Amino acid sequence: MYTREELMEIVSERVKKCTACPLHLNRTNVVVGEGNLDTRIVFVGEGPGEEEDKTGRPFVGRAGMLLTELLRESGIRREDVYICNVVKCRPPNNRTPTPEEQAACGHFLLAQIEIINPDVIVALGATALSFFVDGKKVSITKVRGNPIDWLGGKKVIPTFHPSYLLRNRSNELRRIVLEDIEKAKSFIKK
Ligand code: SF4
Repeated sequence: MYTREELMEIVSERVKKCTACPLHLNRTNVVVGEGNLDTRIVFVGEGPGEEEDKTGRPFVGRAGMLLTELLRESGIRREDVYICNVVKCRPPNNRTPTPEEQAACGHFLLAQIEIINPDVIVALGATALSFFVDGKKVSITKVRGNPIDWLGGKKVIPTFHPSYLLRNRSNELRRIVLEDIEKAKSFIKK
């Protein structure tokens, strides 16, 4: 009938045609998401930066290369998981997407999670976290590392966005994010 791959391609073609928010006027390429459609763990960030926009691929700039290393140090190959964002189009000057933009784009993310049907989601940063708590503004610093019970018994573990760890190179902060990723892994089923 229809495979996960075909469903994801339908999402991708709809994203490419999307003009539901002002971000479509700014982006060079939409950035849908990448990796393993049978992952039990999905990583979700905010939205594309410059290198993402140029390539159509998520987490390929500086924050993304850091993410690759966090995953490696957590025993995870990027190819084996799925990585995406709340918004699909790069905002002008890489500004934070507005709540209205996040709301317009969010149905695509919900569709990607429905297709993959993971056990656990790692929400990287405040925008991603907001998505999984009905759009509420909530401090990542205050709630990071605490699992959230989301739809269908899926667990969401919020942590810092890798951008933050670009600016603050402390070992303690890195160890905290690695502990959050390991807590995420512990919710993947047998
Ligand atoms: S950011 Fe999302 S809702 Fe906005 S135009 Fe791009 S694909 Fe559409």
